[PDB]
Amino acid sequence: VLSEGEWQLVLHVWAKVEADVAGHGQDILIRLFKSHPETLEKFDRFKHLKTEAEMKASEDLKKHGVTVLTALGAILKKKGHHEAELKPLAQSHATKHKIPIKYLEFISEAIIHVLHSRHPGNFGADAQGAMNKALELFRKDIAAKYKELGYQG
Ligand code: HEM
Ligand SMILES: [Cl-]
Ligand SMILES: [Cl-]
Ligand SMILES: [Cl-]
Ligand SMILES: [Cl-]
Ligand SMILES: [Cl-]
Repeated sequence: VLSEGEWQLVLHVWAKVEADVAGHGQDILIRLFKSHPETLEKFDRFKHLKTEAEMKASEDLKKHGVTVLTALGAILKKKGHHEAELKPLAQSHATKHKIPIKYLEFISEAIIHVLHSRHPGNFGADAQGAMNKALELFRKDIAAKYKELGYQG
């Protein structure tokens, strides 16, 4: 459980993110794909983009970044009461997409990296610790779900 003050820290940076969801989403996916190229394999629609320049030019890649950040944002804004949101998310990612927990760790690092880079005034040690905690809670809950659904992780 996060404290109210830790949630405030998360939601105050998140409100910066939402001034430009598309640019943020783009940076985060590209950071992910270049830090850990193997995750690109999970996307049959992206696995075919070869350079950062190509990633930057893809409109579907940008549209997908917005889908990810909007879904994560709706979860973060529940302040821990997110079970109804996780259920459909857990099902499609365990069954259809088959995404390992380890890759959720990856994108979590990408997210933290980009917020630190684009919002240092709002992402000091305290707020980064709060975001980490909030993301660990998300990954923990989706893992418990993965197992109920029959998926290893
Ligand atoms: C922050 C964590 C993530 C969130 C909130 C998220 C959210 C979503 C959402 C909302 C969709 C569309 C609806 C659905 O399929 O359920 C989706 C599709 C998808 N996601 Fe995730 N995702 C996350 C992480 C990942 C990771 C780490 C991978 C793999 C490297 C991944 C791979 C995919 C794929 C392959 C699809 C289908 C691709 C397509 O649009 O054809 N996601 N995701
Ligand atoms: Cl504001
Ligand atoms: Cl192909
Ligand atoms: Cl090709
Ligand atoms: Cl460019
Ligand atoms: Cl299926």
